[PDB]
Amino acid sequence: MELCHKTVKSRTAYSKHFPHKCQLPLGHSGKCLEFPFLVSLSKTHPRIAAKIVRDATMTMPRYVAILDDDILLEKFNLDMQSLPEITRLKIREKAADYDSCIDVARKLTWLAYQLHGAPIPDSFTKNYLEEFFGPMVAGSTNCEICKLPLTIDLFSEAAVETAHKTPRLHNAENVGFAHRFCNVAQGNKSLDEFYLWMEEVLTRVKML
Amino acid sequence: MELCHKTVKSRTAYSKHFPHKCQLPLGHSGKCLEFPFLVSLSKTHPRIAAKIVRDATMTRMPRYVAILDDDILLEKFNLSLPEITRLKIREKAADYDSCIDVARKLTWLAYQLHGAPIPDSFTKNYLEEFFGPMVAGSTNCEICKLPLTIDLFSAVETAHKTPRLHNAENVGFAHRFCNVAQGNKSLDEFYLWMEEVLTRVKML
Repeated sequence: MELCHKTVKSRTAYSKHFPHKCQLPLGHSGKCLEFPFLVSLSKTHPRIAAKIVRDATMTMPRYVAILDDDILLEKFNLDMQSLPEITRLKIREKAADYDSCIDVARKLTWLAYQLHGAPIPDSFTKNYLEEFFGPMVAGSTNCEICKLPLTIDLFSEAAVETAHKTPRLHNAENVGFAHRFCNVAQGNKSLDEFYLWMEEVLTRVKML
Repeated sequence: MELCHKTVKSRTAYSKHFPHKCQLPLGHSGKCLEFPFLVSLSKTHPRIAAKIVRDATMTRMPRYVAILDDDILLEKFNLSLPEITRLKIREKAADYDSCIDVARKLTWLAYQLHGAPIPDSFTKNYLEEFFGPMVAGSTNCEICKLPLTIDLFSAVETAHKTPRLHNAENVGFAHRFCNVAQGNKSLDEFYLWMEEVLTRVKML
């Protein structure tokens, strides 16, 4: 589909200098929204919707953490040169453009409706997300590391976190959900490196 | 062997109520010392020596202090706080003797690291008495099972094979990655977890 992309009215700091964008279809029979695919979820599970937005959008916003020092200082009043080297480094480590952050939000909502125990999504949400990522398959959502089926009750606050299959890549394809344990075990390795690692370790331990 | 164990002079908070003990062999000449097996290392690798002492004795508060109850903590040590700091301090509590044991084991491991300096005869003979012959480059990640190098100590962490067990048999070194990965699982549970993970991914 083609998206609205019209500027969404906001009282956000970012909104004073940059636009939040309409994510409704270009056609669009109402008021223009940033997170339409989350409306039902916000109605049924407020903290899950909010956690999806936060993990998709925040570190300050990831699409602010990508802006250069001059723009931070002048338009947001952030003197990066004041902060110690390490916090500048970590801030940059979390950077992602605006569209990517929204993409991630969409992916995570799509995964969430396929959790065991998930609410049933309305037809708009279902069709909109399915258009992006394919048919929803009930109960298919697993830990990206564990490969264990996740239940929505886990998201209750955590025990579940947002995962990046390959380190430092913030887009729809690369994200999912993971047990806290599995997510911290993976650390700075990609999935394939992590599995390869486990394989070598076990080989070694089975020797002697 | 038989150990000195006479009180060692300290300006420490613990020492006003409990002793620091000589760990030289009983009837030693010279002054009595708590960490004799570490003086040589402290000369060339003070950071490593310091890490060994911290990991063996500390939790902020010593492990052998944290094995004492709140009443003695307010009375003897004059210490009332959040719960996830309190029981978290309780978690890693161990007897003073076990702590020193851990320090011995860690030093014995350190002298067997690739690139390790060579121990002096006192240190070598003393530690080998407790743990057996040092063999060069034998020190491996407790988890990875790969050989460790001394330059990793600029990372490496002290590992516990079984959680909640601070003794010589149970401790070793581990790459930072391997050690955080293990989290709160024993070694066997961690390997078993890996096997389940690989089994599931090979099916997909």
